[PDB]
Amino acid sequence: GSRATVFKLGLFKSLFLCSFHDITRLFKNDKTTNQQWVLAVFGLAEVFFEASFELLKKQCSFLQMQKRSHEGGTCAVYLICFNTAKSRETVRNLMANMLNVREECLMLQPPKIRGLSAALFWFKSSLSPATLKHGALPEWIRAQTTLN
Amino acid sequence: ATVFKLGLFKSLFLCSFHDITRLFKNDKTTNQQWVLAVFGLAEVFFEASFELLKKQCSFLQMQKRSHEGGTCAVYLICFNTAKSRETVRNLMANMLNVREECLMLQPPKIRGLSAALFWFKSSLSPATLKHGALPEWIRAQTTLN
Ligand SMILES: [Br-]
Ligand SMILES: [Br-]
Ligand SMILES: [Br-]
Ligand SMILES: [Br-]
Ligand SMILES: [Br-]
Ligand SMILES: [Br-]
Ligand SMILES: [Br-]
Ligand SMILES: [Br-]
Ligand SMILES: [Br-]
Ligand SMILES: [Br-]
Ligand SMILES: [Br-]
Ligand SMILES: [Br-]
Ligand SMILES: [Br-]
Repeated sequence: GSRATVFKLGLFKSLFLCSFHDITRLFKNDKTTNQQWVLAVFGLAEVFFEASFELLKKQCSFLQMQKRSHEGGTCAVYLICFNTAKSRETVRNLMANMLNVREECLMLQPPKIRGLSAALFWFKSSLSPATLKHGALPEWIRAQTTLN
Repeated sequence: ATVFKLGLFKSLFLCSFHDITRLFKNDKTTNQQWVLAVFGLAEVFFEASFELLKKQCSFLQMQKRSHEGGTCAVYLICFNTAKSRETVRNLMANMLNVREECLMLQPPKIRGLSAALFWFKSSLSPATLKHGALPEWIRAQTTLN
């Protein structure tokens, strides 16, 4: 359980300088499946962030990961494109176990696939040397960030 | 390649895997204490396994070494609950992101001075990862009575 709180949203915004709501859309039912997911994780240890990259690569067509932190806390964000569609219930169980964290430490919703500022969040992230990347960029990001 | 695994282990750790373990021929026999050797393991998984095993063990001692011939990590694990080789094999292959053929598992040789001293010597290295109190069979054979 535990979707999110004013405190988790507040920390995300203080670190990434934009709302978690501006890069995702809403799935109110925990059973609806989807290949693409946006994941935010608070209080994650570095060794598990790095191990998750190698493990997700084997079941994904695309993956982009980054992390930030300051005196108030830490937050890692993932754009995941699974080879097979999964529900929030399933992804929640997979990632809490994989990352060695409580479910309350996560926030999960599918991506906002229409909107230029939303597509530029990922394009900007792909320009950092620290970002971990795997696979070909999703067409919805490529199409909105190209043509002049 | 078992003949070559054994050779790599001795080359790196200075003694034979057979001299620090005893034999369990049946993969279903359960036991709390296990000795594990892993070949070709990545560093990030070695470190992550220390944090995950602490959660279900009363004692743990781990080491990892390498050279142009290859890499090997050795573990003395004391689980809270007794487990069979089948069960430990499945657990660790998945935890470490390696094929089961990359592991060697047997219970420890609990009687013999040279075998107890392998663990005592390992505990003196600053590189060794440790958790919990040393097993009584090691403490008793390596202390002046
Ligand atoms: Br969630
Ligand atoms: Br917000
Ligand atoms: Br919506
Ligand atoms: Br829904
Ligand atoms: Br929708
Ligand atoms: Br989508
Ligand atoms: Br935090
Ligand atoms: Br949308
Ligand atoms: Br549409
Ligand atoms: Br909009
Ligand atoms: Br921008
Ligand atoms: Br797409
Ligand atoms: Br074995």
